[PDB]
Amino acid sequence: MRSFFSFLGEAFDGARDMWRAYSDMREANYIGSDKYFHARGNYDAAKRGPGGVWAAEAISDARENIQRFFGHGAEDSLADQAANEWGRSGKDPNHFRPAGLPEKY
Amino acid sequence: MRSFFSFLGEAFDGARDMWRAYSDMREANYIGSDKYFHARGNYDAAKRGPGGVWAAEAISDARENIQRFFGHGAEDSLADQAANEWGRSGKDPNHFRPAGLPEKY
Amino acid sequence: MRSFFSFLGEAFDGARDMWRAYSDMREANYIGSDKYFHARGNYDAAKRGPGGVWAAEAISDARENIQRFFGHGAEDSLADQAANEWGRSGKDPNHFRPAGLPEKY
Amino acid sequence: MRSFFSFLGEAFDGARDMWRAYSDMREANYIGSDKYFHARGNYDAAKRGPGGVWAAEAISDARENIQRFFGHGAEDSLADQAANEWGRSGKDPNHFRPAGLPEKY
Repeated sequence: MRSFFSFLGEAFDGARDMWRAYSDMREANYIGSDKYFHARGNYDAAKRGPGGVWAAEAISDARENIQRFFGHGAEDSLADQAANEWGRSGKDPNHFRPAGLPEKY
Repeated sequence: MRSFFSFLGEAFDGARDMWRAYSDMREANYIGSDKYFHARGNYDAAKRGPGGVWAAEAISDARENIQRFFGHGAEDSLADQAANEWGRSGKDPNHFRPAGLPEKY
Repeated sequence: MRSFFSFLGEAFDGARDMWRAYSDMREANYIGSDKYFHARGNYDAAKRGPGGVWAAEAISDARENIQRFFGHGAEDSLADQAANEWGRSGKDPNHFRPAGLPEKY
Repeated sequence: MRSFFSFLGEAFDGARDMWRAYSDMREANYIGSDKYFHARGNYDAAKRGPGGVWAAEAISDARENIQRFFGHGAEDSLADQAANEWGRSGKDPNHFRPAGLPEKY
């Protein structure tokens, strides 16, 4: 049962990382930080393992869905995917860090 | 969703912890280590949080069921439960440790 | 492990039901129907069992959090919570149904 | 999030189906029915979808592990693997049904 429960643990820790990215983005209320939190969320989940990568993909897709329900432009979403996959691929999320974002984020 | 995914992450980390106690038990093949591994498994799972406590219970109940199917004694079962609850409530599982059980257990 | 996997199966059927209510809401694009869809989603999930009730609460909380991020009004939020609880408790969601909402919803 | 929660639901309904195979085996206390329940359990789980196939594999492997712990003939374990895979692949589990097994199983 090791890998069975391991993969589920990864997925739910990953889900937790994604929600924490969102939660931080909300708290930070910081202009131009969207892409950084997109990347950091996916990066964090991915680090958990295949379960996490899986969760990140599903949740990124869901967030894109909700975002345009509220009027997100199609080109904007694409730029967001780029950030998602950049972090999910394990590349440094700080690439998208806006000047002056507090270090706890 | 933080507490939703956290609980689930806890349940599955705990489930992994319980299975790891079984696999360690099987590998150690150490006569009279039964109660230690029961306590340890429950202790480790409970340490995860409310989800781990929940999984420790479910899996302890399941293990009892299995053992009985294979001819485990009613009395030996009651002793197992006492070890389960000992660990699950945060008491040191080493209380039941046989001296000279390899330290990797 | 029956009740363990059952509660988990109920949580995830319920999570699916909540999401289906959102998907339908977005597809229906029907003014004044959101109260119906909140009640329906919560109703369907609660129907699953204790696991669904639990997932419904978590996701209603999640949805409120997200809508508020995008500018949702205070009174509307409290009305939304009222529709959530109404459905979750077994009361008929069709109470809020806009006459003229397509039958497939 | 549909497919995400969908896969999870399948795995937990699959897990539940596997446990019920075991519970039915325990209740039936019926000589020569071991293969039938292995087959039926895997067949039931597989029917839930991909997530169920996944749970069935995991749980069969775990069941074999445990059975061997209490002593199980190697030709029997191989025969059990065949039954598992027969059912998981969707073939009629009644292929393995012993004469006289109550039709509620």
